[PDB]
Amino acid sequence: GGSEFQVRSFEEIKRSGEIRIGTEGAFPPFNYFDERNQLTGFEVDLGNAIAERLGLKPRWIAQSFDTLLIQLNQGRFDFVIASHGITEERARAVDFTNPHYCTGGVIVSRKGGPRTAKDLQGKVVGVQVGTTYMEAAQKIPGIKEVRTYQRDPDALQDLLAGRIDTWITDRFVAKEAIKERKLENTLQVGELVFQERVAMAVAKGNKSLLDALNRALAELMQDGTYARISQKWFGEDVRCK
Ligand SMILES: NC(=[NH2+])NCCC[C@H](N)C(=O)O
Repeated sequence: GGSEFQVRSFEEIKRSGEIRIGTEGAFPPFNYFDERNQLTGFEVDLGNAIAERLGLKPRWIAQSFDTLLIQLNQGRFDFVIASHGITEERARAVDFTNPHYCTGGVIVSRKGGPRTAKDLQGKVVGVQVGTTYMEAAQKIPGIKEVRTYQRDPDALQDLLAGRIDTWITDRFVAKEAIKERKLENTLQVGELVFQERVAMAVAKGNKSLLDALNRALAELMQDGTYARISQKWFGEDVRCK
C-alpha cells in the first residue's frame, strides 16, 4: 500500500505516536520470521522495548539487508535494527547509536575443513552481501572464489550441500544454527576473524532521534530490561564491555 517517506525528527515521531523500524527477518536469532511467519528475535524484542520506553507504538518493516541503509536515508523508516556492525564506511552514510551488543565473525566449515584465515587459500567461501563478513573475505584474497548471497541462511545451505568450503558469519548465528540443526558432529567453528560492536542506525544528521534512542538504550541497560531480553535469547548478557 506504499507509505509516506520522510526523515522525521524525534518530535515529529512523537506527534504521530508511532515509530517505524526497519529490519531484515533472515538472521536468526537476532531478527527472523518464526514458524508461524511472524517477525521475532533478540533485536525485535529490543526494538519493541526501545519504542515502549519512548512512549511509541512500533511499526515494523522487513526488507532485504542490502536495501536497509538506503531506504533509511530515503525516509522509509525512522531507525534500523538489523545487526549492523559499526564501521567507518557505514558511518559516512548513517549515524549509529551506542551498541546494543558485541560480537564477532567466525569461520565455519565442515569437520576437518579450514579452521583459520590462512587455510582459505584456494577455497570457496560463502558470505552475505554488504556485510562485514564479505569485507573480511575480500581481505583474504587467496580465496579461490568468494560466493556472495542475498540472505545469510542460503550460505549455510550451500555449506551443508558441499557447494562451498567455508561460511563466514556471526558467532552467535553460527552457534545457534549448529544447536538448532543438531550439527555438532557435522560443522566446526574455527577462528574468530574480527570483533565488532553492533548498533541501531538513524538517517545521517538525524541527531534528535539518535539522542532519544541512546537515552532509551541506556535506560533499558540500567533498569534490568536489557538484561532480561539478553537472558531470554542467549542465557547470558551480550552487552559490550
Ligand atoms: N540482518 C542481517 N542479515 N544482518 C547481517 C549483519 C552482519 C554483520 N554483523 C554486519 O555488520 O555486516
